[PDB]
Parts: sequence; structure tokens; C-alpha cells
Amino acid sequence: SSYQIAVLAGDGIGPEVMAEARKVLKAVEARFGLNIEYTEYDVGGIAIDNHGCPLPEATLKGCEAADAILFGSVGGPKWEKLPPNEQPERGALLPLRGHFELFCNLRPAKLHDGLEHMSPLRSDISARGFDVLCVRELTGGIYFGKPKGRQGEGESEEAFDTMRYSRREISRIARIAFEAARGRRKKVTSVDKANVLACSVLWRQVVEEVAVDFPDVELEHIYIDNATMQLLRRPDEFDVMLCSNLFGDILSDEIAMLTGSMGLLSSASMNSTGFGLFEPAGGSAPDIAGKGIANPIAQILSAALMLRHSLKQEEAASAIERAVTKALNSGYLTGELLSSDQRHKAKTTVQMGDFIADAVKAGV
Amino acid sequence: SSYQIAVLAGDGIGPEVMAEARKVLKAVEARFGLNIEYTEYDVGGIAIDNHGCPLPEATLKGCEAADAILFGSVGGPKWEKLPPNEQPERGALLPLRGHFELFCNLRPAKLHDGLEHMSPLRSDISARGFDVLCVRELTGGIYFGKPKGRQGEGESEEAFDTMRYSRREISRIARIAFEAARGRRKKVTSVDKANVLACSVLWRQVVEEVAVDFPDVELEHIYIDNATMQLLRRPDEFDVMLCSNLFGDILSDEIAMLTGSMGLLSSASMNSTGFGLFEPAGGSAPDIAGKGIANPIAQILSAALMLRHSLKQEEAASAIERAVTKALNSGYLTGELLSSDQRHKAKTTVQMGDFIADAVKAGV
Ligand SMILES: CC(C)[C@H](C(=O)O)[C@@H](O)C(=O)O
Ligand SMILES: CC(C)[C@H](C(=O)O)[C@@H](O)C(=O)O
Ligand SMILES: [Mg+2]
Ligand SMILES: [Mg+2]
Repeated sequence: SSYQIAVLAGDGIGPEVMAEARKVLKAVEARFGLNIEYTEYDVGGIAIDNHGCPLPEATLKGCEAADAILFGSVGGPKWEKLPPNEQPERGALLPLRGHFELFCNLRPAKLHDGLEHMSPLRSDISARGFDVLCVRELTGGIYFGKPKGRQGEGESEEAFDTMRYSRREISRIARIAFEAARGRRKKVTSVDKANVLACSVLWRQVVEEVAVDFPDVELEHIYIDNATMQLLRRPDEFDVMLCSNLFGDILSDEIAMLTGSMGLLSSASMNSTGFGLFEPAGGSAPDIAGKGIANPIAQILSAALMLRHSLKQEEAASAIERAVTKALNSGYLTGELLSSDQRHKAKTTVQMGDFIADAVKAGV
Repeated sequence: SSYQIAVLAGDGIGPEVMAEARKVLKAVEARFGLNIEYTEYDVGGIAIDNHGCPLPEATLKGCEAADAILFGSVGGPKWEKLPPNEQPERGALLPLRGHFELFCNLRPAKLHDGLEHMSPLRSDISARGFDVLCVRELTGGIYFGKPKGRQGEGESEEAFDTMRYSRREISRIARIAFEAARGRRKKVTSVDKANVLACSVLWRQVVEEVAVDFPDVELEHIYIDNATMQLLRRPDEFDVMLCSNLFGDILSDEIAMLTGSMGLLSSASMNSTGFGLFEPAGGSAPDIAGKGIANPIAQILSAALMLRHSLKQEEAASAIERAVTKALNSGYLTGELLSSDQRHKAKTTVQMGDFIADAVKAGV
């Protein structure tokens, strides 16, 4: 029967890249006989303008009635002057994650063949390639721990945040990491600060407990500060990186930037029932919105991740992935992926979407 | 009159690089007529072997009687199998910082002329150069906040750490940052997670309060995740980076690795009275210890920082710095700073020390 998708395109380039993801999805629906219905809701900046808050109740209820959320990007100059805590990115994302218990974040990043030169790494390092899957715990740690707040006044006014983790929270995300590694290159690198943080001592201990179920997977532990360095020297040696909430926030951005190709990167945030929120890794790029320049690949790959993980449609997910590969090796590239002597070869957002949808229809 | 220095050389390469720092310091003492007495104490790994703990009481008392601590490096394979919390690096460093209230950490990093190629950045980025001073708050935040620990058992066993900051703690480190920027390129970039953390909301607020005393210095705020990316794209645009304890731990390592030349980098940790602990940025490199290969420049520059900040001997500090510059542009380089087709030109640890001490004696 029918699937129901909540479409939260957001701000900036969100709507124009979402339109291309819908176009590709239509080709998929036809080719594989899937019956999917979409409802669009305001979120982020547009929601503050139209409803007074970044996550309206009608949008939240709409997501509750869906099988998955296909999310664009939120934020922009306009709302930045608001205080960072009432403000559209955090205002949409933290309650969505908390409400639906989206504990698992997957952020795959790889260097694509032929695009190694866009990486900001030295050429001999980027020529080696890399392919790293960051698994980030999304609902625990210091993001949602209590108590959180402030007290006192004047010089002695103090603020406090509490990082908290339970064995139960650690083992459920660790298992995901190990199961992923088993399908990839069978290595998990767990990232912590166990020489300082009590949470990190528990983290390391629990990850080693979970490891006994996965004797085929190699486990190593690395301190977060050292990890930021090692990713610059030997990114080819990591497979799955397992991180707590805040450490994963930090490392996943570092790794994204190391690709030099953020327009290609997608993210999945899921709960244990398979419901998730699927989004491009980059921001809303408000300075390029409405010009047909934006790269829709990240939003298209988000749809592929949604098909795989929430809708259990592996063949449909794979077909999109292959259509993206065909675009990239047939010279269908957007402007930000070309040296600016090549810039006149750039394809527009719509040309990209047309090409990819056509490839799927053609049986790629 | 006389100055008293506690010498804590530690493990691995610590003693062999410390010997070269002492050699340079002797040339300085003679040239500028300084009267300095040194006492050596065990710390770290060697202290666990000889005394049963990484920071013996006799060493702590010795540091209390000194004007500054000239520190080497601690740690190694041998002690790693101990639990990360009883373990020599953390076991020496956290109590030293806490005991002497060493709230201010300075970690200068720059790309030296002629060594841009050792950076792991793409050549066009590293050709631009950079020079960034990281100012890290060292005694507050999540390192020493309470409560810290665990409770419960089984699946519901939980650990917790508390990040806490007061206005007083934030304003004292911010002022240092602004005063440094005023002597450099008059820009402070404050790094926080103000869209999630209550401490970061207070941080940003207090830094803006302090800013009113420095209308000649430009202030910007950036989120920690975004900062890890921007350092890969435009490191030349940062001057002073101002960070809380954990964010500074992370960013300072990223920046160090971006130089490709960690043997050149030193660190100062100081309290408000001028007492400090001065150390090389890198580790104890136990695999090269005792071979005459290690680069003593970081330990020599630590001594220069000690002369400047704790002993208020600016001319003596500067003379060392210039002697290091003369070595680097006269081809006095250690092995890790040469491409391995050049490796036969490498100077040993002692040759480096002799050259630098000789330069100081010659009036550089
Ligand atoms: C907007 C912010 C709350 C969010 C986070 O910190 O998780 C973002 O940085 C991210 O990586 O998704
Ligand atoms: C050894 C560890 C406690 C220490 C820290 O986290 O401050 C180290 O990583 C550093 O940067 O000096
Ligand atoms: Mg982030
Ligand atoms: Mg560190």
C-alpha cells in the first residue's frame, strides 16, 4: 500500500533542490510501482514568517502521520539577528530529534573518483581516497541532559550544561555502528575523551562490551583531539567512526569539508522503528537561492537514503545512487564542482534533475 | 636576583630535548647576565616507575617553590594499559593546572616560510600562509565541573559530567585574547556552541561585554562545528581564536596538524600572577627516544615563552626566537621536516642545539 511522506523544504535553496528530488522520485515511483503520497509543511525561517515559530504544531502533527520526513535546509541572514536559541535551525531540529527519538545519525562521506582535486587536502593525500561513515548518537549527551540553565548574577552568574549517557543509550548506537562496519571494511573507530570525561569512560567500556557480539570487526579507540589530526593525515584508514552527540557534530563537519564536495553529501536521522528524517549535509545557501545554480545531488541522495532505511525499498534506493554516479561520470556537474576555468561547462539545477530522473527511467 | 625553575622532563624524548633547551638557556644566561637555578623532578611515566604515581608530592612541592615549570612530555606504551584515568598524561597535567589555577593556555601556530609544503593542506591554500594564536580556557568548563561520576547499574547505569562557567571565568580569559589581538592583527574569533549549550550563550554574551573595552579589535563568533571546516578553507583569515576548555582542546590540535610541523610548536599555561608551565605541543614520541633524531625546537621555544611570560625577560626570549629562525633558514632541519629524498641532510638533536646555542652566543 501507500506511503506518506512529509516534505519540509525550508529556506533558501531547499525548495529548488526539493523540486528535483520530487522529480527523481516520480521516475522511481513509476519504474518500481510505488505508491507514495507527499504533503508539504512549513519549517524554519518560512515557518517563523508564516506562523510565528520555526516548528508549527500543524507541521509536527503532519510528521506524526508520515512514514518519513524528507527535509531540505533551514536558516538564513534574516533570522540570524534573533537570539541563537530562538532561531530556526536549532528551533526545528532539536525538537524533531527529541520528539521522534531519532537517536541514530548516519553521515556517509566519500571522495568520488575524479573529484579528488576539490578536497582541501594536499594532492598526495587526496589521491588515496577515503570513505568514512560517521555514526553519531543524536538524542543523549550534552544536547538534552539536565540540569541545564543559569543562576546567580553579576560576576558570579553561572551557566551549566550536563552531559549524561546510560549504558542503554550507548549500546544501541554502538550496535548500529558495528553492524554497519560488518557490511563495509570491518573496522569501528570509537571517539571519546576518556582521559577526562566520566561519560567517555562509560562510553569506552560499553563499546567494548558490545564488541563481543562482533568478533569479525576490529575496534579501536581514539581521543577526539587526536582524531581531528589523524583525519588530516590518514583519512583512508578509517571506516566507521562512532561518536557521541557533541563529538559527532564536530567530526562530521570536519570530514564533510575534507571531501571538498558538500553538495554531494546526505544525512539520515532515524529511530529504532525505521522512521527518519533525511536531509542534505550542507546549509540553505541563501545567496544562491532562485538562480538555478544549486547542486541538487545531496537532496536526491537524501531521498535515496529515505527509500532504503525508512521505506525498505533497497532496489529503488540503489537505482538513484547509480543515476547519480552516471551523472558525475558523464560530465553532469554543477558550478561549484568545476575549476573556474571550466565554469562555463556547469549544469543548472534543473538540468541535473532532468538527467538523473531520465537515467532512472532508462533502467540504470 | 636568582630565578628558580622546576624542570619536569618526563618520558620518551623529553630528557633528550630538555638537554638542548638547557644548553640554549646557558647561552642566554651568559649573554644577558641572568642568574637561574634549575631543579629536576620526576613526572609522568618515570614518576609512576620510581614513585608509584604520576605526580609525586615532592614534585608538586618543588613546583610550588619555583618561578616557573619547564615541562617536557609524558606518556608512552608502557603505561597505556592502565585505565585512561590513572595514567600519566592526565594524572600529571590536570592536577598541575588545577593546583596552580593555570587558567590561560596559549598555543601559537604558524606556517614558517619555506616549510609550507609540509602542511597537509592543498598547495594553493598552504601557499597563503597562516598565523593563529589559540587562547584556551584551562581551568573551568567540563574538565573540572561538578557533579561528575556515575550511578545506577546494568542497562540504566549512567555517567554524567557538568560543564560550568561563570562570568568571572569568561571575562578573565576573554581579556587576554583581546589584549593579544591588539598586538597582532586585531581580530578575535570566539568559538562556541551557542545554539545548544547554556554555557555557550553565556560565553558569547560575556565576550561581547568585554569587547566594549577594545573598540579597535574586530570580534566575530563562530560555531565549533563550522570552525573545524573553516580552518581547512581560510586559515589565513583567523588571528586570535578564543575557546573554552574542551573546544580549545579540539581546535588547537586541528590547527597544530595543519602546520605539518609539530616539532616547532610550543604551549604556555599561566595563572594571573605570571607563574606558568611551558611545554612542547607534541607527545613523547617514545619510538624515537635515545636516537638523536628528535626535533628540540619545540622544547627550546617553550623556554623562550617561559622567559617572556613568567620571567619578564623579553630580550632574552626574542633572542632564542631569532636563533631558531636562523637555524630554519640556514638549512638546520631535522629529519621529519625534509622530504625523504632529502633525508640525508637531516641534523641530529645535538647539532640543532649546538647551532642554536651558538647563534645566541654570537649576538643574533
Ligand atoms: C543546528 C545544530 C543544532 C545541529 C547540531 O548541533 O546537531 C547542527 O550543527 C547539525 O550538525 O545538525
Ligand atoms: C592529556 C589531556 C588531559 C590534555 C587535555 O585534554 O587538556 C591534552 O589533550 C592537552 O591538549 O593538553
Ligand atoms: Mg553540526
Ligand atoms: Mg589535547
